[PDB]
This record gives sequence, structure tokens and C-alpha cells, in this order.
Amino acid sequence: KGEELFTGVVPILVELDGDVNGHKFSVSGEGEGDATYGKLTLKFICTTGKLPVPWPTLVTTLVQCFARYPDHMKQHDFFKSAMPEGYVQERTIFFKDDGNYKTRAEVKFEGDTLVNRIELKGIDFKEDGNILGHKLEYNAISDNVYITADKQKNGIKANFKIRHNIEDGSVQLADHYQQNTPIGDGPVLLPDNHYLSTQSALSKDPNEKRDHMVLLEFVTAAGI
Repeated sequence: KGEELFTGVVPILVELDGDVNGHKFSVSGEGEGDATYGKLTLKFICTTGKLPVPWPTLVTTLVQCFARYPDHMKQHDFFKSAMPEGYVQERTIFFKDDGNYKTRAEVKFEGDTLVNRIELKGIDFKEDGNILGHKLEYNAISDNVYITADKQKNGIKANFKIRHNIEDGSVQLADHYQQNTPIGDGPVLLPDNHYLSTQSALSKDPNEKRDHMVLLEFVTAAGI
């Protein structure tokens, strides 16, 4: 029944509250998802002023229910099967030689709108590292999200790496560990091992003076 909620274009709202090394901030996002094409278009605004971390480091945190699952893999789509009640998504994100983010999000429908409500806590960051020093390029990210079942939680786990370009030509690795658990008590689809091929293009609205990010993203399941 959850998959039927994604056959057309679905409005998306994202709300994040964060604290990284004591720097508190909030982000609000709005956009649309079209799972038929695995396509997401969103604009995010820092509602508290200036974002204290680089926008690219928040992309993965800021709705994998919008993935395009090929017909032959649709029985492996945990994310839609949890809807409309939703799922809790938790991550730890280890920035190599720097701090970590720990995130908890609730992803669910509020009426016809798919909502991603997030809390983010970052600790152990270096004052003059790539994150708090804002040394990362405003650059796209792309990678594969490796998904496995977590029967014990009636959910899934995932792992993946993001390579963020640094301004000097080097790379800041962000190792992601993820867990998803359903909010409701209904049956869900527990998948065989597979991946999500994900690509995010980042841009700016030339007329927008608030600190913000425009995002175009494609997400497609594969590996079966």
C-alpha cells in the first residue's frame, strides 16, 4: 500500500535542527519528489542565519523513499513499504581525521506531503579543519548506498562513503553508517543486499540572499 503513495509528484518538507561543536542552527527545505524517475528537486534555507558547517556536508542528512526501484527489484523497497506511517533513519557520519555527525530523522507522510524531520549532533570537530574551517567546495556528490536487511529491527542498515572535494584539490572522506526502523507495526519489505546509485547536483538561486542550497538529485536502485 505504501508504494501507491509515490506514483506521481509528491511535495516534500525538510526540517533540521543541528548543533555542531556548540554551534546551533536550523534548516528548512521544500521541494518535490518523483519516484517514477528517482528525481528530487529541493531548496534549503538556513533559518538561523549563517550555516556553521559546509552545505555539502548536510546533503545526505537532508528521503530515500523517492528512489526509483526497477520493476524487477520492487520487492526490495523497504522505504516505500514503511509508508505512510514512516521510518526512523539514524546515522553516524565519521569525517576522516575530524569530528562526527549523529543524526536521527523521522520520515513520514503528513497528509499528502512527505516530511523529513531531523535532529543532528556534531562533536569532536577541529576549529580549523575542513568542516568548521569551511574548506570544502560547493560541489556535487555521488556514490552507491549499500543496503542490507536488519531483521532484528524489522528494517535495514546501510553503509557508504562520500568524498568531499577540499579547496586545495584533496578529498575529505565522510564514512556513513545508517539504520532505518519502521514507525508503524505493519509488514515491511526486508530486502536482499542491493544498492542505491545516488547523484546530487548543488547550485545557488542568484536572487536568494539567505544562506541556502538548491539541490537536484537522482536515486536509482541497482545490483540485482
